Amino acid sequence: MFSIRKIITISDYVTMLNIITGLLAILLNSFSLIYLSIIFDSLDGYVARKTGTVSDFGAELDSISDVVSFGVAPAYLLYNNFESNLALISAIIFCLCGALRLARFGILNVKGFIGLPIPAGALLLVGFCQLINSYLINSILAILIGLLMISDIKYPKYPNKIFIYIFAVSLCLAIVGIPHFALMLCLIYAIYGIIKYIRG
Amino acid sequence: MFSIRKIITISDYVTMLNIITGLLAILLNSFSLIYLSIIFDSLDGYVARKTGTVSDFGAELDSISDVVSFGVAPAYLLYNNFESNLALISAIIFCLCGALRLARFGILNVKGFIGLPIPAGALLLVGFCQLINSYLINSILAILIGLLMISDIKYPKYPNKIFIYIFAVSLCLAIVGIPHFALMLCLIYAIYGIIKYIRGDL
Ligand SMILES: CCCCCCCC/C=C/CCCCCCCC(=O)OC[C@H](O)CO
Ligand SMILES: CCCCCCCC/C=C/CCCCCCCC(=O)OC[C@H](O)CO
Ligand SMILES: CCCCCCCC/C=C/CCCCCCCC(=O)OC[C@H](O)CO
Ligand SMILES: CCCCCCCC/C=C\CCCCCCCC(=O)OC[C@H](O)CO
Ligand SMILES: CCCCCCCC/C=C\CCCCCCCC(=O)OC[C@H](O)CO
Ligand SMILES: CCCCCCCC/C=C\CCCCCCCC(=O)OC[C@H](O)CO
Ligand SMILES: [Ca+2]
Ligand SMILES: [Ca+2]
Ligand SMILES: [Cl-]
Ligand SMILES: [Cl-]
Ligand SMILES: [Cl-]
Ligand SMILES: [Cl-]
Ligand SMILES: [Mg+2]
Ligand SMILES: [Mg+2]
Ligand code: NA
Ligand code: NA
Repeated sequence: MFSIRKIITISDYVTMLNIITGLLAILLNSFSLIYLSIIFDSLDGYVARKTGTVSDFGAELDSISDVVSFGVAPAYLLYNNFESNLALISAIIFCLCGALRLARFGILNVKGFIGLPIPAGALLLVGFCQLINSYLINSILAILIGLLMISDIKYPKYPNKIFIYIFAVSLCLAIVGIPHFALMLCLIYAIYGIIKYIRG
Repeated sequence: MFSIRKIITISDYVTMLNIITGLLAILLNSFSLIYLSIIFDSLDGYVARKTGTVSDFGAELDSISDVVSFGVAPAYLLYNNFESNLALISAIIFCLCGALRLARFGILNVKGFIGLPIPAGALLLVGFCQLINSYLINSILAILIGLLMISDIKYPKYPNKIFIYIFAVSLCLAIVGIPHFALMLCLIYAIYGIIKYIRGDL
């Protein structure tokens, strides 16, 4: 008897792949698997709305996967690959800002985002932890990226299919070892949110 | 810039504390911080009802803290301290069964618990990881607990002061290195559900 098998759907199958990849990045110390987790997290919602398998269980499961993949894993990667007392303070602040902004997203039903979304925060931190070899610098970004995440800066979701693929190609290049394009499209998407907010 | 400061209550800070210790358990590779997490997870609720700060922003943050403290960390503490191709396969199944039953707990407003609760499943795996020094036994227990956590075995929630006090007393003993009493309680509480699932229906 496992009645939980009744509410599991095809979209939840992709979400569990997103959980596995996020937890595997923690266990295997892989920055690359975080890039695979962004591909999954940007797809399972599209997969849900395509097969009609949208559910509150899948929505809750969608954010549980964000916790593992884009909240704990990037904080772990930052500390495990930059062992310091500065980085430990920053990994905590980064993870707490992820939990807080995911608790806000859980009670909201808006098209866009309130504050920088947690996948864009992970891609920034992880991509910065892959290109910069600095305990001090990467710790300041994590705190900066964290404060962006619990802010009121509105960000657009526009999950139109071409936008996902364009984002995903850079993630495919990021997985194989060139995150410069994944990081370029993220820093542009980040400051774009700033300007549209400061402009009004 | 931070309208999140308006919706954060005093009980949320106890949840913020449970996130810090659960994450410090992963980073510092600490079995003891999981036991301190189970105490925090028992009180952030209690504070919320006691101080009337029950909120959907706090219920969300409550589930988020369970993933870090009792989903990822027991899986990490298992694989890290028992590195093998198999503690990897079991820690994945454990953390996956935790996410499935936490996503079900979110859609359900039932009085008790459907399946073994994730703090109890974590304590069982964590307490066993401290007592049994075997890649094999701890990997199987993760399977059995994981299957228990996604099962339909109804587990009761009786969060009164006296009950929370007894469990937290043993958890303090687990914090300082004697987890045999929180382990014995969690074994009794786990099998108690299997008996009541078997003995009666309604
Ligand atoms: C309001 C704030 C409340 C916050 C309350 C939570 C307190 C956080 C405790 C952290 C202890 C961390 C233990 C430090 C372990 C450091 C291990 C280490 O590696 O440091 C050595 C260095 O990296 C070699 O160069
Ligand atoms: C309540 C939560 C806040 C945290 C409360 C604790 C405050 C931390 C104080 C540290 C100073 C202790 C004196 C040691 C000086 C720092 C040592 C150091 O900076 O590095 C270590 C050295 O490099 C070898 O690893
Ligand atoms: C229903 C069947 C499922 C449940 C069956 C599993 C329960 C069996 C008990 C296991 C713990 C016994 C541990 C025996 C050894 C403990 C003493 C010891 O060596 O501890 C090491 C030391 O504490 C290092 O810190
Ligand atoms: C898994 C992707 C599935 C899609 C297939 C696409 C091809 C790319 C495959 C593997 C990329 C390499 C993975 C990198 C694994 C490295 C593990 C690690 O330990 O990371 C070291 C890092 O440098 C910390 O310092
Ligand atoms: C469009 C005409 C009007 C604007 C004209 C201005 C030129 C803008 C274009 C590029 C600027 C360079 C931006 C940074 C590009 C870095 C690309 C790179 O170096 O990637 C190498 C790869 O990562 C190996 O590992
Ligand atoms: C049904 C679940 C499948 C698993 C079966 C559960 C029942 C096994 C009970 C105890 C095993 C303890 C024996 C294995 C460990 C030796 C005892 C021990 O931990 O000693 C400490 C170690 O030698 C130094 O740290
Ligand atoms: Ca998603
Ligand atoms: Ca709680
Ligand atoms: Cl949001
Ligand atoms: Cl988010
Ligand atoms: Cl439940
Ligand atoms: Cl639970
Ligand atoms: Mg997700
Ligand atoms: Mg919790
Ligand atoms: Na779904
Ligand atoms: Na609250």
